[PDB]
Parts: sequence; structure tokens; C-alpha cells
Amino acid sequence: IQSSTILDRNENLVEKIENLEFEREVSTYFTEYVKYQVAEKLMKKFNYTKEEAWDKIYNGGLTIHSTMDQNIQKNLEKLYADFANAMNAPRYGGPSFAAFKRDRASNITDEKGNIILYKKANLLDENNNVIIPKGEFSIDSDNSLKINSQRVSIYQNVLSMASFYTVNDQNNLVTHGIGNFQLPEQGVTVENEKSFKISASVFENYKDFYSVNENGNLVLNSKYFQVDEKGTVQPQSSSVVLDHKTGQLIAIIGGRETTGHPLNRAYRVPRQPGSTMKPLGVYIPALDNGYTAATAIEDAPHYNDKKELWPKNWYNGYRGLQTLRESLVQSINVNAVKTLEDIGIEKSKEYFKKFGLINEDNELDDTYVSRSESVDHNDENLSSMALGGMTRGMTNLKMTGAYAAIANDGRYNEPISFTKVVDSTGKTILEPEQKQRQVTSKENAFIMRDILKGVPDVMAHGAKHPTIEVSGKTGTTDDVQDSWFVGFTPYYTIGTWIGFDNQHIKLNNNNSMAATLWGKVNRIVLEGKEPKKFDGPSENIIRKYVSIRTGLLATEGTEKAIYEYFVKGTEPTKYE
Ligand SMILES: [Cl-]
Ligand SMILES: [Mg+2]
Repeated sequence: IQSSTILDRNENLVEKIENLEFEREVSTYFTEYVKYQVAEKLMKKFNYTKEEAWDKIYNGGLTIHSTMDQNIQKNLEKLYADFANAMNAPRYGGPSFAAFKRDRASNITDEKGNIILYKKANLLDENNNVIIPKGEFSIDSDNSLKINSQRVSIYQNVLSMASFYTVNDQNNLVTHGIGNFQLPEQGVTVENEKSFKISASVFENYKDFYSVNENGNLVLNSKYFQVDEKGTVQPQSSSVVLDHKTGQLIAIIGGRETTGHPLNRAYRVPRQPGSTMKPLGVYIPALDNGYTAATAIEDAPHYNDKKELWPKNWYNGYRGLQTLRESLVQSINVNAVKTLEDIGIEKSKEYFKKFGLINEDNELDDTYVSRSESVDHNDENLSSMALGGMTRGMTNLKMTGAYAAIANDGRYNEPISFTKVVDSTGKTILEPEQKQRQVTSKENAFIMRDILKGVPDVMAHGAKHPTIEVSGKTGTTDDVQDSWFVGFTPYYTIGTWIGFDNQHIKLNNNNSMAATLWGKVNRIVLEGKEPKKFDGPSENIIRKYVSIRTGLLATEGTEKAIYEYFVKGTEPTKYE
């Protein structure tokens, strides 16, 4: 009788769950993940199937006490709804922030030249009908249709259409999809995915399916290929706000759209993390394996196993001997690869597991491709685990939850979106079991936060907060395909990604634009919070005046020397 409801962290109603396969005040981003996570935790507890667990969510009269802070979630959606204006999207040139290749007819293509997004007018007519130009369709004497164009593809007897782009009132790119049509079981002969013939015995049950116009072009009916008229605005962004002390998820944004049921990229669409992988894949393990924040690493020409100048740093050159602190702050690629070469790829996989990037149990429920999952294209790589050029990437949720471990004194907490589920009678039938695991020592977590505190002044001025200390790491992937910033204040851990859904389109803003938005997200999350600084050093950390050339205690006359944090027992005892 009763209906299932989701509440916020203050017991306020947020969704009345109904099967669609009151007036909402927030987008479906947060509430979708609640139901997703509740379903997983329900299957584990009661040995339910996907269907059995969802039948309980739909019709079980359950009240889900989610962790959402509705005001933060609402306000962050204000920002994302106003993405174009907040990020100063240029409005007079080409599509805002978009860097892509176009053909002479203004269709967006890949690097090779294949069309990936048609200009709407080149693909659709005035009635949202697909037009196939002359020379790419033929009707034989048997009134059967032959199509051989890049606009239509066929696979498993299902006609799939190409996708097109528009440009909205704010000069932002908007990509639309066209639906598919299930061609009958028999009546089609295929040559390649782009060349096929449909026999007239199929058009008999339809008849209104195609039409040649006054220009000898084939016109397919929109009633069988549904046109996504609203589309999806580009570039897209996602943010994840997390209380690292408890692992509770405070707000989730999975895209710019805030109405309908938009794709929640925050946990469903992995992307390349880039240099944000360096702290938790390389240097955090290094600090537990014989490295200190003052350890000198030589930024010098490095070569791969095939005698090629790999990798290349972002600054076209080499900076020479740099401490571990500077190697991470300056995001040196050579020093990151050299450090992951010293420690193991296997030693790194241990931290991928502990940070939650690798699911120790299923290992197919993760976005990491192991040697078991693949031998040709796997993630057991130096490019993947040191530079963030992964086979599939990581989701924003996994990256934020891993950085939250650094913020939470090196202790990982599985991000939970609910605290209890209450049935009709009033008993708690579900309470999440937070997989709490210690990734690194409390001391190393502090040192890493202090190292990454120097990143905003060097690469992310937009992330700096007026009254609350900010520590984080930037990530720009190859060709500015992805822009990342993941970090934390004393209060929350936040992760922000910006990029185009179609990775062939790149960004023309290589000015850490995700970090600029991250600051806007952080300022909204921290509204009303008192000024606060990061926690002080533990009693197991000593400070020493050391030389950057080695790591040894600096004396007078030492050229370059600073005071650095050391875990007690790792500081140098001898002098330069
Ligand atoms: Cl530099
Ligand atoms: Mg895997």
C-alpha cells in the first residue's frame, strides 16, 4: 500500500519511488546512486537478484535515509545549470571550449577523417527525417531498398543511425542521438555494417517507411528513428562531494543537465584520470617504501623499453634534480614514471586495491583491466598507473573516494549514500557496511596533504578558497581531452572533471579549467563554514633543514635548502 521514499540527511522527503520502466526538487543524480547502492547492498544481504532487489525497492514500502545534503545538492545544480555563464563560455566564435576537426560541410570528424557528428541540416530535413543523398541509396526492380552510406549502420538486424550536433543559445555544442529500428528477422542481406539491402517484404507491414524527394534523395520516416530533440550539452562536467571523515556522500553531480533522467557520469562513465593518478598510484606508495618528501628525483631524458623518448613532460624540457614534493607539485611525468619503476607495478596494484580503484572481491565490478582480464590491452602499465593514461579510466566517484582516504588520515572509507533503510513496520532492514581500510599511515597522509597544498599556487589558482585551506592535484590528459581536479579541505573531499562526452572532441582551455570550476563547487559546499586550517602535524613527524640536491642535513653554505616534514625514523642523520 505505502510507497517507497528517499530522504535527505535531515529526514526531508526527496523522492517518492515509482516504477517508470511528488514534485522533485533535485536532479536524479544523487537519488539514482542511492537506489543503485541500496540495490547492491540488498542483494548482498538477502541474496536477492537484480530484479528481486528492485522489486523490494519499488513495492516494499521502504524509507531510505540517504546522506544527501539537499541545500548543497540544490546549489551545486544551480552552478551546473549555469555552467556556460559561470565558466565564461565564449559566445561569438565556434562552439564553446570545443576543439575538433571538421569537414568542408561542417561535420565533426575524428583524427582520421571519419564523420562522428553530422551537422543537423546535413542529416535531417525539416521534419526530423533522415536524408540519404543520391548515390548512396538504390531501389532495384524488386522495390527493395539498398543503402550504402556512413549515415546508417546495421548490426544484428538492427538499423542504427548517426548522431548529429546543434549549437544552443549559449554557443555550446549540443550532441543529439537518433534512435534505432529493429528490422525483421528475414528480409535483409548484409555486406558490411554500412552497406545492406532491405527487401520489400519488410516495407509491407510499414509502408510509410521511406520516400524519394524532389532531389532524388532517400527520406526515412522519423516515426521509426526517434530524434533526441533536447540532446546533451557539451562539454560535460561532474562533481563528487564527500565527507572523508565518515565516507558519507554529500552531493553528486553527474552532468550539466538537471531535469529528466540525465546520464550520471559521476559513477557510470569512467574517464582518464591523468596526473591525478600520480599521488595515489605512485607517490603515496613511495612514501611507504623508502621515499621522503625531500627525496631527489632526476627529471632527465627517459626512454621506454623500445628506445623512444617516453614520457614527455608538459613543459617541453627537463627540470633536473627535483624533490618528491616538487616532482608531484610540478606534475613531472619523468619523475612519476621513474618512481613507479623503482617500486613495483605490483606494489602499486596493492594501493589501487586499498584505495578502492581495484575491487578486491569481484575485480570485474571495477574499471581496472588486469592481466587476467586482458593480455593485449591491460592496465598493468606505467602509462596507466603512473601517468593516468588508463585503458578505461576511473570514475569521479572512485577518484574522490580514494583521495578522501588521504584526507581522512590515510584511512579509506567506502563512500556510502545512505545510512539506513526502514520497512513499513519501522525496523531497519538495511544498514550499509562501510569497508574501512587503512591505505597509509596518518603521518604520510599529512605529508601528502601538505605537498599538494602547494599545487593551487602553481597550477590551480581557481581552486584557492578565501578562508579555508585547500589541497589537491590537477589532471589534464593528452591533448586536453580531460580536465581534472581532485582535492580536499579540512571539511570535505571533492572531485571535479570536465570534458567532452565524445573524446574525439577536445578542450581548447588548457588553463586547468576543472580546477576553476572545482573552486566554484568548493565555495558552494563550504558556505557558512567557519575558517579552518588543515590539522597540524602528528607527534611522529619531525622537521629538518635539508638540501634539495641530496636529502641529507644541510649545513651553512648549502645552495638550496628548505625545512621539510619527515616521518620520525626517516629523516637524514648525516650532513651534506
Ligand atoms: Cl616547469
Ligand atoms: Mg577489473
